[PDB]
Amino acid sequence: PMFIVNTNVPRASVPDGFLSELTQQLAQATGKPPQYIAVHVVPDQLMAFGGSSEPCALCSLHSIGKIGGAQNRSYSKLLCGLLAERLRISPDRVYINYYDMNAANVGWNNSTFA
Amino acid sequence: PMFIVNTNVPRASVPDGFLSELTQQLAQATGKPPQYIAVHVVPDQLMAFGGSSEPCALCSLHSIGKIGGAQNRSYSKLLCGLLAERLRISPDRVYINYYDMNAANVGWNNSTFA
Amino acid sequence: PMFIVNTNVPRASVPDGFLSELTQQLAQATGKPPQYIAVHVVPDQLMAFGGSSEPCALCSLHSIGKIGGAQNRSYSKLLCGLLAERLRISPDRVYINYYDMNAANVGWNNSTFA
Ligand SMILES: *C(=S)NCc1cccnc1
Ligand SMILES: *C(=S)NCc1cccnc1
Ligand SMILES: *C(=S)NCc1cccnc1
Repeated sequence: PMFIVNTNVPRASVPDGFLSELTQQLAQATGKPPQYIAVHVVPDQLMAFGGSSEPCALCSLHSIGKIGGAQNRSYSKLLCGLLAERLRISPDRVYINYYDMNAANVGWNNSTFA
Repeated sequence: PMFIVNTNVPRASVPDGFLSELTQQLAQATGKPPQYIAVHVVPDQLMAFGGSSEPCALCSLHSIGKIGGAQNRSYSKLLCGLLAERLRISPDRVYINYYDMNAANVGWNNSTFA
Repeated sequence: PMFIVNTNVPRASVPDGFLSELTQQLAQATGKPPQYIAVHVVPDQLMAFGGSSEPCALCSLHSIGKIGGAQNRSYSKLLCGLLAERLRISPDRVYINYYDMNAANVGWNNSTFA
């Protein structure tokens, strides 16, 4: 699993523990060891959401499996909660695109997971 | 709909009003209300297109529906036209990836759109 | 084909010529002309892999075809090798997401491909 957040929140507003918190929470949510989880936060972005430049986030969650209708609804609550508390983003200004990756289409360690 | 532009054009070259213009032009193109539209512009990027560092862009349009053969041609004309007029990027140094997202795979406000 | 690498290594760690090399090597690997190859390198990112901040990368390769089981293994070996030799990123701290794009879903030069 790989989680990416793109936001107009300033860099100084991103807590130093946020990547570790996300790692850990996503391990619990997906049932995967934290070692497998990658997280990426991109602050200071030129963005608008609904025509407004109030705090917002455009995010992606990729996983080989563990993606689906009910799971994604659950992830949205987890992730909106974390973004709300730690980045002070309203949950209605967050989009999360979910990608169920085929193992043959994820490279790692000189090969793929297939 | 969510539109992202990644470009090597410098930040000072992005006009005031660009994000608003994109929002408005996308609302017209897609028929979706501007409240649901997100736009994200990322200048000053280390990029090459065709081995050259002349102005270029790599973009993405995600939408739940409103993606398809003729629609995407229309969008490419619109969006390359904006990049050319506003950012002075040649249309032949732009790629736009189009993604027709399943509503179950788009999270927003503590749920998905399914 | 379009290749994007996001990394926590610093910009000064990216060697002169890296985007050229990537262009060249990807042309060789995909068989596509270099003119159509786009590369994008994003250093100095706020990242974690497995909860560690040691050098890592999150990458994407998009191509209209030339994506598949064996191909992707080959590309992973290539690209992990480059990131290791050039950017001193361990291969086991790189993920590469591969995307086989439908030509109708790729915009370029005011239109889309087929
Ligand atoms: C998230 S995409 N993790 C990739 C992965 C999956 C299974 C085992 N190891 C890494
Ligand atoms: C762009 S991805 N807008 C989101 C959306 C689209 C259609 C219906 N509801 C939300
Ligand atoms: C990479 S996505 N290159 C795009 C492309 C592919 C084939 C022919 N022309 C452009």
